[PDB]
Amino acid sequence: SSGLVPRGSHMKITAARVIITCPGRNFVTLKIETDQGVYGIGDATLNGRELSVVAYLQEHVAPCLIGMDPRRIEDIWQYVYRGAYWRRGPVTMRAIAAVDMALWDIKAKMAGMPLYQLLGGRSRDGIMVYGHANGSDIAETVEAVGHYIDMGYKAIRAQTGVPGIKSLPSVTGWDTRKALNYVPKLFEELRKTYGFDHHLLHDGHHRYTPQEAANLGKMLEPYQLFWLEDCTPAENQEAFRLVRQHTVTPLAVGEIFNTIWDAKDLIQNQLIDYIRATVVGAGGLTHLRRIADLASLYQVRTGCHGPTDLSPVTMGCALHFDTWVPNFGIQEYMRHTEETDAVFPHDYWFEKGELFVGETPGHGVDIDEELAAKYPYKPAYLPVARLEDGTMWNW
Amino acid sequence: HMKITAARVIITCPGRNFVTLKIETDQGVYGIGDATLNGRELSVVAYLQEHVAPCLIGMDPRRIEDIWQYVYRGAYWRRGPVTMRAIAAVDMALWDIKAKMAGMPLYQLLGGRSRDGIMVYGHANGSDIAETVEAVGHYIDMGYKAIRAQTGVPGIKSLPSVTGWDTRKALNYVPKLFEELRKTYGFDHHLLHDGHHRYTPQEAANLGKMLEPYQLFWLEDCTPAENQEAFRLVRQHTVTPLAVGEIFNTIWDAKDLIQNQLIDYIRATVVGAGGLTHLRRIADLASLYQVRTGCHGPTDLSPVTMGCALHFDTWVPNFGIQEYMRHTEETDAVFPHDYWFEKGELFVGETPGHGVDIDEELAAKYPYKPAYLPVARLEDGTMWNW
Ligand SMILES: O=C(O)[C@@H](O)[C@@H](O)[C@H](O)[C@H](O)CO
Ligand SMILES: O=C(O)[C@@H](O)[C@@H](O)[C@H](O)[C@H](O)CO
Ligand SMILES: [Mg+2]
Ligand SMILES: [Mg+2]
Ligand SMILES: [Mg+2]
Repeated sequence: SSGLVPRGSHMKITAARVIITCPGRNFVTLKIETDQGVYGIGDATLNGRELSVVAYLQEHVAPCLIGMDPRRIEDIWQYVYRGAYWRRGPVTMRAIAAVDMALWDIKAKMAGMPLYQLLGGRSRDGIMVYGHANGSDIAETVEAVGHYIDMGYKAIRAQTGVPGIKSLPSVTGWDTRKALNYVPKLFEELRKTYGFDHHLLHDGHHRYTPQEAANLGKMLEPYQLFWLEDCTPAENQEAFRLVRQHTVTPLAVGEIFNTIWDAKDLIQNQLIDYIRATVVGAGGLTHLRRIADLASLYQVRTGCHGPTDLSPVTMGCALHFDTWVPNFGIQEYMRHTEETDAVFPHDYWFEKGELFVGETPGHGVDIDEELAAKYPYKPAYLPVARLEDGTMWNW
Repeated sequence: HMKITAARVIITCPGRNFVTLKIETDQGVYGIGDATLNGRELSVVAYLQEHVAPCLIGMDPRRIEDIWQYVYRGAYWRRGPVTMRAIAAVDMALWDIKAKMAGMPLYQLLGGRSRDGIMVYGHANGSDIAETVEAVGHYIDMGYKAIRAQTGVPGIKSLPSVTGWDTRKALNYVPKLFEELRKTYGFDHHLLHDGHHRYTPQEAANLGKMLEPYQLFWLEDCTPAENQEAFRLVRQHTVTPLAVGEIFNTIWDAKDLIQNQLIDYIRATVVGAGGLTHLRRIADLASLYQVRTGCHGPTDLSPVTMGCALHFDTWVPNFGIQEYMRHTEETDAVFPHDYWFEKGELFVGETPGHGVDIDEELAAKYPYKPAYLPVARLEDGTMWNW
């Protein structure tokens, strides 16, 4: 135990500080300190819009937290969620997520337990991950998939450039017919080359209409994909209906979701197989648990998004979540830079296509503030996409 | 072509906080847009100043739609209070430039005028029924056609203030307010009530039925609506008209409430829901089901929003009502505008643009001052919906 407060005594948040660092890329971290001595940290990173969350926390949320009882995780979650008045949203839920992660960090430290024990204990040993096999064309993407296979990955996401298709935001091009003609040939070549033992994933990256996604999903059926992800924009939760009606290719969505309200109909109408919402994107452990539980009712599984723009603090929480959650499906894993790992020392590790969470009380991650200050913030944007005629599209 | 040369964020507190975006061009003409998000103001300041504004530099400001789609889709993480306030500010400023370049007041570009004056409602508040009745009388005396009546409830009570709430106490008391209002003033005046997210769907249904004899103009925000099915039970059980949406920020928050015919008035605003570009889409969807606009309009939407809202209200075919809370004199001076109030109606002027501007020199004399919205808890301490 990090130290329990005496029975009948109070505990207060004394500080809620935002720390910004760029050890390879931008990360925002909230550190909640207490009068007991124990502290907790949470990820607040919102890629390409980082400083909006910094201000949300520093100027608005943090001053409200001071003096509050950090043990009251649920109450504080409801306070910042309901109390915002303007509810939901990428910036809002990142701030909430940062607070929630930091508070669960504190509770696990005080309990003298790794976080997964507080959530209900372990349901599995290792956490299956997928890696990112990218190529400019099919031949190259095929070779990249082989590399991940050699490395012992059980699951691989395969993405290829399409011939004829191409810090401020980089502008990229897109054409759907070109992709529809080419993408199924990638998966054909992959199965010809490697057979059917490995899980193969594809990210449609919001590019298709529902009918087009249905078309693509059908064309991919002979290749038995693990999932086709983010096939069509999903602000309208009815957008997956035609896709689900027409294909048995499994469907995943939700890396950009921030509350259960973004996913409730996709889940209850059985339009998806994997929910991709994350601890940082969707309001911390407190809220992600709700999302996972609703999904479980329909046998929908978790497939947490996990690019490098979710810091190791997020990964730590994600792995504790993954270790416990009964309807675990898979965990995305893109490796952070060495500098990032140094700034955020953590008790999780990778081995032969699986991540494993450690037994350190808390979520097992910390932040080296002295080292973090050596890497100053540097603006960086996500790309945008335009159609061939110049139409603004979904990158 | 024509280019954006700057997109600057201006912050001022002439009575309360306002955030404004000013888009300047290499053709001299500029436009302004409201970015104010009450109680979280500085988050939008950063969203704009640190992220969106640098992307705008060099873009063609004539391309309103393209820029909207750029900031909307390009964000990658879509929708949200902060996100859409930033988008709205850009959109208002670009429509301002377009109308200035056209030599026309903004309502002309939207489709021209559909009406003369804009019916408003004001806020008659009281600590109890007697006081609230007196206040409605005052608004009636001032020539208001429509009045929102809110009473404190006996037994129910900068950092956020913590207020109390008890549903049973309110269900027992609120209908009596409207009984007394109709007994005292008759049925000529439109009477409105804001449930302010306090009730479950069944409780809202119960309240709605109890309010039926009093013929309300609307019962607003009766139950939290993140779940768009939340209004189903209410609509099934009462003919009291329903309004919702001041806190919505995209059409995705309202599409089912509209298409399933669960509401009569959509309350989304120019600043809340992504500018003229997006609010037009919301109003048009609403029109298919005879749902009307009821734009939210408290003091925390700046005169820039009010200018845009009034241009919108002057054109939009399915207009219902416009909320109006008066800004301070200081605010009117900081934001020179061509709209005015007379005998229960607002009127937009004919100045090219949305008709609002900002005096930056004067704005600098009122520094930002942190202020929070209240929170509500139940009698047992449960965090609730203020
Ligand atoms: O599934 C994925 O990994 C991608 O969709 C993400 O890498 C996404 O593009 C980034 O997280 C955006 O910050
Ligand atoms: O309908 C209304 O006027 C109220 O709901 C608003 O005054 C609301 O409380 C504020 O706009 C919050 O900023
Ligand atoms: Mg993805
Ligand atoms: Mg209201
Ligand atoms: Mg009936």
